[PDB]
Amino acid sequence: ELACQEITVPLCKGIGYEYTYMPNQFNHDTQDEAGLEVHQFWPLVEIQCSPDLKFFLCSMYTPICLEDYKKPLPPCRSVCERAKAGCAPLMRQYGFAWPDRMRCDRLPEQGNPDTLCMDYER
Amino acid sequence: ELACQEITVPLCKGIGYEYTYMPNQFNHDTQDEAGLEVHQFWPLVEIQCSPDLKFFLCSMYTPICLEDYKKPLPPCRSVCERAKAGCAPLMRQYGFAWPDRMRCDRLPEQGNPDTLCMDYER
Repeated sequence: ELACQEITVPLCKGIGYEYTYMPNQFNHDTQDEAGLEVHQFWPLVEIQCSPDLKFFLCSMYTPICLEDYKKPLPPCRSVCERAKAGCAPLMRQYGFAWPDRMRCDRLPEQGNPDTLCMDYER
Repeated sequence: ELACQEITVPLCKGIGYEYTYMPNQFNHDTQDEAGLEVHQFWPLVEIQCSPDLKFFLCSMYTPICLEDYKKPLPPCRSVCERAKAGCAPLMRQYGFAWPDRMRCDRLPEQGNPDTLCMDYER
């Protein structure tokens, strides 16, 4: 189902977990393809409008792969809400809308035993 | 391995999940043994000093067991803090301290980078 592969995307190395799987939720078949899209957020990550932006992005583009849990473990909605609250305003100021694919309501909320997610808060 | 078994402990019905595993953290080998201890909290649950008490107690004595996730999923520290804040004072009124086994400091917090934990409240 989910074949784990060591993370190679530079922006996502050493983020807390070392393996990912493909294709991801965006149908990217390789890390290089995912990297071409997520690296566009490198500047915003460096600017630090949100401490959770890098983890949020990587949890979507290079999703965590666990040999024990053969199921996707997306970031919880709370992670996205924090990233959005911190960075969406600056983005809007320069003419960037919050990407539809990053809409937080698309993610599961924390606290549901039947639909687990990562709610890491940096 | 965590072999899931349907929860039979009367006090632990209506807590948001229906399966547990044994032995639990207290080395109880069966639900009847765990039930003998957790049922001592029956009066406090009925008095409703905390809406979180029942889930908290059960998440400790009849821990959550999932078919996909094969690892202990403890309640987050926040759950314990709310239950304690709501019921500890009452217990103290009669001369009893919050049980050491239910100490909140040893539980992981929401957003921690190591272990997933459960708290229905966000």
